[PDB]
Amino acid sequence: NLKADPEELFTKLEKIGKGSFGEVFKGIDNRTQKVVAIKIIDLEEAEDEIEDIQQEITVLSQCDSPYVTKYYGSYLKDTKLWIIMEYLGGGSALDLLEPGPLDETQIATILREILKGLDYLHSEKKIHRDIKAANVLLSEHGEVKLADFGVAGQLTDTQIKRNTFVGTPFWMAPEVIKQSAYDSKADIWSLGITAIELARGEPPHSELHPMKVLFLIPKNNPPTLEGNYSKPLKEFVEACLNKEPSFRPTAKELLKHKFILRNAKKTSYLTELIDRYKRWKAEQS
Ligand SMILES: CCS(=O)(=O)Nc1ccc2c(c1)[C@H](/C(=N/c1ccc(CN3CCCCC3)cc1)c1ccccc1)C(=O)N2
Repeated sequence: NLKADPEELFTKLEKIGKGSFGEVFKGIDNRTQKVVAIKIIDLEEAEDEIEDIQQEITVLSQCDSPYVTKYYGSYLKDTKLWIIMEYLGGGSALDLLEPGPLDETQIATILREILKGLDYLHSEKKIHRDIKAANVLLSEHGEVKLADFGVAGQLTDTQIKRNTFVGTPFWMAPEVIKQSAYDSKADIWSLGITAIELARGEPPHSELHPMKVLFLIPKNNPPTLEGNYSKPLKEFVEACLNKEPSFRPTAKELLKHKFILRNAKKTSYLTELIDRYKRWKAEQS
């Protein structure tokens, strides 16, 4: 269902970031005057990644959730592909970490929304496979959505597990690194690492070369959250970071976790985090 002549319907504005496969631009929907995001891919240089580009479009087109970046369509224009998506003016959760530590209400609120996205994807038999703070995007008013579906996996009636080596090493589950038959529980491990990332600012082993962590993650005991954090947050992380995937809770189960129930609050409060970043960035030299 590829479409054509995107500039009849959309206006391309300035670059707002680097994405997977290409650059992302702000844009305007000329029908509504709402702002959109436009990922532009040069298909002439897209030798090999073409399969992942195709997967991103396919997965996006099949999702309809408030917790997954909305998809407006894909348009061909010369050698370039325009992937038109929901605009999220708060940028990534990773960027919002830069000014300093989050508090546990912020951590819980963000994790809750990520969990609602994972619950949706997993119920659709989709596995994100690159869960990390960089792929968690916020609206300017604090709504949270999962993004970047280029390496997402799809389970079917004839394929009940995946085994592809994909993801970002520090966040990868041990069974993904070993390329065992795995499923949505791999996302739950990555969620645990992301919880540490949100709490401490960086995932475990962040100082090391990624090739080193590829042997450390299966070799070592799972990471734990160290430092002055509430018992339920430490236990949330521990529950996610089990070497045995079948012992990890589902996203649905984690939405009932004491840490989430006690600490998550209205998403609109996350606007404070966006304002904190704007202030920080404006002062930055
Ligand atoms: C996983 C990131 S991706 O592969 O570029 N895909 C993607 C999909 C949908 C999107 C986006 C990316 C954006 C997207 N939006 C965005 C990025 C950066 C800003 C600017 N910041 C915003 C926060 C206050 C200070 C300035 C505003 C919006 C984006 C682009 C590139 C990297 C991370 C986030 C968006 O609004 N919608």
